[PDB]
This record gives sequence, C-alpha cells and structure tokens, in this order.
Amino acid sequence: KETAAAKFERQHMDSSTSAASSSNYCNQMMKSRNLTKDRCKPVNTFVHESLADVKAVCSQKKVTCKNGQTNCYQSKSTMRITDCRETGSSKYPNCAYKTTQANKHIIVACGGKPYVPVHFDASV
Repeated sequence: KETAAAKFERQHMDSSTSAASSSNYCNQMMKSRNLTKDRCKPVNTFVHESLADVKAVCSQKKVTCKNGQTNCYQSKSTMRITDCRETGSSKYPNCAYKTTQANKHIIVACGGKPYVPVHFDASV
C-alpha cells in the first residue's frame, strides 16, 4: 500500500520538531517509524524541515548519487537533521541509538510524476 514517496516520508521526515533534543529522540523515533521491527536499522537520518522544503530539493542542484546514478539533488542550503546511529551495545530486538543533531546539505534521489524525493542519499 505504501509508495516509494510515502516510505521516504516515514523513514526521514520529522516536520513536527525543529531540533532532535533529548538523547532519546532516535530510540523513540526509530521504533515509532517501524525501523526496528524486523532488524535494527544501523543508521538513519531524520530531516526537521517542512515537506514542501524537502520536495523543492528535486528542483535544486543535480549531483551524482553515491551509487553513481545521476538522479540525485543537493539542497541549496543546510537543513536541520538528526543522525541516528546504533550504539555498540544495541542488539535486536532491543535496538539502541545515539542521537546526533547537525545542519548539513542533504542529498536525495528523486523520481516519479509528480517528481518527489524517494531516497535519502547522504548529507554533506
């Protein structure tokens, strides 16, 4: 039922908060977004910007993706993001993450019609 675009939103978009304060944001969010249900996703980034702002990135700087494709775009300015990295002591079913907040340019792959982000590639 879930499309590639809805999936990118569930995995990376948090337009509710602007900052990932509380070292427990990742622990909470990785679980609520269903990223720990079948395994502990080792790494994941959440973007604290409006949907409209992240969607606009597909019309910004075209750059190569990490895998070599060329359907990736880099955001004009930095954006508020949260890095979630599994800790050395995390173990499925009890995944545990370290929350890291930063302001970086994000790179995403876009596709479809409407043309929207469908994959989070990297942050620079």
